[PDB]
Amino acid sequence: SLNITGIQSDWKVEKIEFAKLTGERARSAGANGRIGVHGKSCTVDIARITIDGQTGYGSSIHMTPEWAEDVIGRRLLDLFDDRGRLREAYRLQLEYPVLDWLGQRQGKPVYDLVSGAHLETGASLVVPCYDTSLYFDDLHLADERAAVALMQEEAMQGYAKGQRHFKIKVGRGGRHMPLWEGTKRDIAIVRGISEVAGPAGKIMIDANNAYNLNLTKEVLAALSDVNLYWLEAAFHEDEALYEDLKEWLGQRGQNVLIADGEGLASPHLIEWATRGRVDVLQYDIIWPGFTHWMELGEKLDAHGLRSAPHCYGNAYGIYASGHLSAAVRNFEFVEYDDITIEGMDVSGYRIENGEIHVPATPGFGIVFDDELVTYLINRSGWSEGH
Ligand SMILES: [Mg+2]
Ligand SMILES: [Mg+2]
Repeated sequence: SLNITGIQSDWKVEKIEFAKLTGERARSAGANGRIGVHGKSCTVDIARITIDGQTGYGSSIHMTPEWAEDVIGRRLLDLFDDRGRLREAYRLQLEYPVLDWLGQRQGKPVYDLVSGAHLETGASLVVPCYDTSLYFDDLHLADERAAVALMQEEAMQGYAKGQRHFKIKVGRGGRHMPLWEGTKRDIAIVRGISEVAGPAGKIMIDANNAYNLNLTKEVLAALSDVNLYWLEAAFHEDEALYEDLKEWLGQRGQNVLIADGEGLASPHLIEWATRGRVDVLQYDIIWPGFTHWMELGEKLDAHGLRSAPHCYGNAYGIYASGHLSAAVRNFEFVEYDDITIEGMDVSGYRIENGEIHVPATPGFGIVFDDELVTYLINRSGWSEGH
């Protein structure tokens, strides 16, 4: 659904440059259900592409100097297929710098270039978001009251910044705490954060597969008074288990969506979703990526299914995810982590009242510090072309 009618055939890839940018998230992220402390440090691998004397920037992965050497000289148009879709071989390495480039050259935000029927030209793009940063930051505290207070204060930091919806890590009893104790702590923490967000705040819980079906049912029942919007990764996806869970929720009149799709997903997950076992699909916004998601999102829309791309671990993906919502009707939320990357100015985006306002400026609306990136390319990155 990309508009590529205005791409001249004389337009060629002149130069490809690469650098890793670094920074930090606002608050160090602790453990989750399956692994240890995530930390405070953040990076974003970036490529700067030069086509017809103009540059575009974006996320770039799986690219080597040798790989990029072979792309120099090519016509932009030959990277696309007739259908208007960037070819598979170029997506992970180049889709973002290319889309940004196209927006810069055409003077349009990417969302305008990939817009679908549900967003009419000229209207501001405002997308729902949630605060994804509520990890197991309480583990060093033995006292439940203190643990709840600490997690409430973390949610409040988000609320103070304009967040209204919160995704809370649960599954403490899977690995990090004794089973029963950790499960009681999960419940106390979720109720606690519920009180910060208030009755209109959507609460998501993510167990990172630390539960089984019966632990999940115990937790859902305990939280029947919380405004639980969705349950994510209760346990590794399994059609029989989710069918059972959906029937149990149905009998209770408990309206909680099932979300899944991150990491090494079941190859049949979308099929299970079309049969009604899973409601929200969560493939990563970087890999498989944006071009993949535009196609997938249309398919899911047709099936009446929901999209919520995963973004954790790459600040750039937050902003990409925002633009993707213009192409996907049943887009749910931007997964938001508060991160400062040196040289990557995202002040064009704003969080207000549980939504992220996407700027109407060209490409992805992110302003990279050209001189800093030039320095980093020299210092530790690389360059192909001239
Ligand atoms: Mg998750
Ligand atoms: Mg899963």
